[PDB]
Amino acid sequence: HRLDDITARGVLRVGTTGDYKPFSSRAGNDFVGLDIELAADLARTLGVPVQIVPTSWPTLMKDFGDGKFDIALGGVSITPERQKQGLFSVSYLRDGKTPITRCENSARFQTLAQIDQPGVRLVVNPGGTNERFARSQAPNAQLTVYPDNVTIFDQIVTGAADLMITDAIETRLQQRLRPQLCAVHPDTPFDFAEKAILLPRDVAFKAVVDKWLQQRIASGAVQRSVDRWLDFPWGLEPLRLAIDQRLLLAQAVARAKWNVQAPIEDLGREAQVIQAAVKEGAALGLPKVWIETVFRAQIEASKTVQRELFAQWSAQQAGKFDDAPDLAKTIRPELDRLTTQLLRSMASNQTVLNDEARKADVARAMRALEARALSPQAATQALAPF
Ligand SMILES: O=C(O)[C@@H]1C[C@]2(C(=O)O)C=C[C@@H](O)[C@@H](C2)O1
Ligand SMILES: O=C(O)C(=O)Cc1ccccc1
Repeated sequence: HRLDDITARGVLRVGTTGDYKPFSSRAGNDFVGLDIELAADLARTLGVPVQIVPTSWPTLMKDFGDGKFDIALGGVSITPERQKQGLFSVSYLRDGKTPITRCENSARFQTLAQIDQPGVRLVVNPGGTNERFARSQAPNAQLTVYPDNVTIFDQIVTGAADLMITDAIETRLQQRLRPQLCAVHPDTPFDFAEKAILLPRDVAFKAVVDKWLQQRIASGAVQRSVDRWLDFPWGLEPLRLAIDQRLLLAQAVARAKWNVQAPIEDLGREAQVIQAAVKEGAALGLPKVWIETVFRAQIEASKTVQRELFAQWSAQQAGKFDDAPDLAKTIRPELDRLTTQLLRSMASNQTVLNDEARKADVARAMRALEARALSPQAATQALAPF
């Protein structure tokens, strides 16, 4: 050999699902997380760039068999099924199986006796140790199984489910991200699982990986990384997404303006925009100066997109577009919705955004905008206030 093939191809290909913070999370076309760092470190060690190849729990083992990637990670537990189709590295994290519940329900689910009752709505992700644990150790509970992380935690906050039993490190993170939730005794779990890297059936390759991984464990680098990634400002994702979507919508603004011969810059509608933003943002307890800086940057980024598209259409001598939505009617509602999302997310994240020491993490969290492909200058101006 596998090493031979990786050398000859010039890339380490790494399968991951990118929906399991803090191991592996997709921000745009970017992946970030503890397992992403590990992959990039192993690649560097092997003398090649890394390529992250997205996959999903249902196609994980198939994609692996189809040769879509060399190794797989992303908070992958050692299970017997996965063992039958490859080798695992040595484990780099031993983690507990423990509950996360609405905080007011914490005392109701501290024992497996309480949990394993006919009344209990237990949700879990499919195909791994959590589902095996739930079916085995809480069979008297009503069990539902979901492929999407967001859905499980939303279900628990919103009262559609009662608890999840999952890795302790997830309970720790989600307790922070979803303040209505509490991990239940995560340091003293019901059982343990081992996180490892899924490797091909190549004993020599495994020896190289194991040698590298054990050095990183012994040196404290893995523990250091776990701690940083658990502390990472994952709650910035809605703010990144609102910025990115607002900016991508400027393509539609530009199409509509081109058709009716409207100037790009409209300092009147700009005043209305900043004014409504300052009003709503002030009700959220955000300082007016924060708000004005951020939205002035968003408006300028938008015009930069518009001007670049007009510049292309001018040279190409483009006519009218039939794929052009109504500006005042349907685009500006969307813009207003995204403005609200951006303000609410700023408010949720105000401590992180106020901490100079976090700038590097904030950069990592926010820099991956799809809109960059559309305009690198616009992307930089949108992110400049942060
Ligand atoms: O006319 C427009 O609608 C768009 C949107 C914009 C904004 O992003 O809010 C507001 C006013 C205009 O100057 C620019 C930026 O074009
Ligand atoms: O791999 C498993 O065994 C799992 O069940 C762990 C898990 C936890 C949360 C999201 C995805 C996978």
